[PDB]
Amino acid sequence: ALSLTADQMVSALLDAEPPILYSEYDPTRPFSMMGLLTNLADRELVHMINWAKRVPGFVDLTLHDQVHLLESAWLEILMIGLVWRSMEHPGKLLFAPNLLLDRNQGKSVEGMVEIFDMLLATSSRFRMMNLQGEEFVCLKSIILLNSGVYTFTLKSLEEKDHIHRVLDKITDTLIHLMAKAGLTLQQQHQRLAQLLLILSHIRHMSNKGMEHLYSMKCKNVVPSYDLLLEMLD
Amino acid sequence: ALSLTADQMVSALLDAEPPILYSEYDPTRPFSMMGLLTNLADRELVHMINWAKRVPGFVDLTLHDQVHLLESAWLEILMIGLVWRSMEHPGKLLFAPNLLLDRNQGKSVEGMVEIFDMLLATSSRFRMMNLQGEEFVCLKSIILLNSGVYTFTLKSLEEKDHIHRVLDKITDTLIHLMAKAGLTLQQQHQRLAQLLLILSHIRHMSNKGMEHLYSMKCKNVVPSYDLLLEMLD
Ligand SMILES: CC(C)CN1CCc2cc(O)ccc2[C@@]1(C)c1ccc(/C=C/C(=O)O)cc1
Ligand SMILES: CC(C)CN1CCc2cc(O)ccc2[C@@]1(C)c1ccc(/C=C/C(=O)O)cc1
Repeated sequence: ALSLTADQMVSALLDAEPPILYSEYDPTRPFSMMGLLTNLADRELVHMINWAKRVPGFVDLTLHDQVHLLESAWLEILMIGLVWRSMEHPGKLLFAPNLLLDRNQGKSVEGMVEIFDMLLATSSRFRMMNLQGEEFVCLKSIILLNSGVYTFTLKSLEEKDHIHRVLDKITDTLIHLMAKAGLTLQQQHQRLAQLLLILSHIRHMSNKGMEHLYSMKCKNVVPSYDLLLEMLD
Repeated sequence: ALSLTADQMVSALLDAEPPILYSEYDPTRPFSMMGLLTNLADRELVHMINWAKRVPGFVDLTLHDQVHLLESAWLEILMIGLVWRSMEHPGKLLFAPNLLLDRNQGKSVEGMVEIFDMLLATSSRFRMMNLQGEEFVCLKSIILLNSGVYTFTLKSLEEKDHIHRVLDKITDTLIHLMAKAGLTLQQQHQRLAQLLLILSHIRHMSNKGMEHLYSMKCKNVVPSYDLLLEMLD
């Protein structure tokens, strides 16, 4: 994991990529948006667990630390996947290939249009930077590893140290991709920063979305510790 | 602003630095924690406005964009200042030189100890990285410029472009500082990433803290648009 080259890191991440899922609704019936979106998110989470298990370094950690990292990152990870899928659909969010929604469609649930707008703006930003696939898979792994690493014993100290070393390797990998594409050393550092700074915004979006979900006050919304632990164990 | 050298950027930021304020309580009287903390934050905000006005590039923007950026960033900026002040006080938060508080003192307000713990962990992280003063002032300017830039006309497009160019200059400046301290090119990129990734955590802390403040349901808590506009105008 720490012994991987940049090219091997990129290949491993590209190979771990989850599939694009479809919404479950009968397309022959007239057109619950939140029901459809929740069911989709539920099914995505299962594939997210399998993906996480394939990110180099992640299964080197304890089970309890894997659960903590996923608990902190899951909504950010769904969000960055959505934004990526939506990049070539200006003004629309591609929740699934059969569920491409605009901001006006978001207005049907109190509080949702604000979150829709933020996600659309992030997609616009990705389009302006011309984000590449190989850069995207790196960023998504950085989110997994970083989002919970500040909120966790000798074992904990070793785990945090390992997470930081894996993150360094992903940083090396990003810069290598940018070097391969022909950017100058200045451009490399500038773009690295531009990418990492978007991750703060993805965090913000996730916090706003978690507030929405918690506000539903429902046991069948937001995956519990125990459900994540059961799927990861 | 865009014509500044790295060294001139660092000098301008170091010169803009606000003062360290004191809590207002009679030290001869027996020991309201939230009252003291709110009064301190109120007075800090005034100095924050003056600081912001001295960050290169910031007064090149429209008044409405300056207000938006401050509205998005103010709590992150107070938080990164607190964490910096607290760096050489393991297990304590130096809200002011006469108000140095531990996690047990946070437990006196429902919900506060969790936020205290996060801030202490960030201080610990800064101590482990050995963050320098010159790096800190850069990060604080990046927060000002970046936090609201994804949530904003031809003028808006020009403003966002300018913000991104100033952010590039701050990135150049960081790397120059790291080059001046003798780090290799690898170490430079690795540390740049490590620093920027902590900014996601500061965002998260701020969202958690904003949720606390809004939950108070009080007109004399959280600065309004109009108050920020009045102070900035
Ligand atoms: C308000 C946000 C939490 C809505 N998010 C936006 C990001 C996103 C990305 C997806 O790829 C699929 C769905 C979503 C939704 C629409 C969403 C996320 C989670 C849930 C509920 C999950 C649960 O209750 O366990 C519902 C909608
Ligand atoms: C719950 C958090 C919002 C508490 N924060 C933590 C960061 C911080 C940094 C300071 O340097 C000074 C105070 C604080 C406090 C304790 C804080 C921040 C804002 C307010 C209220 C501001 C307002 O009501 O306008 C109260 C406490």
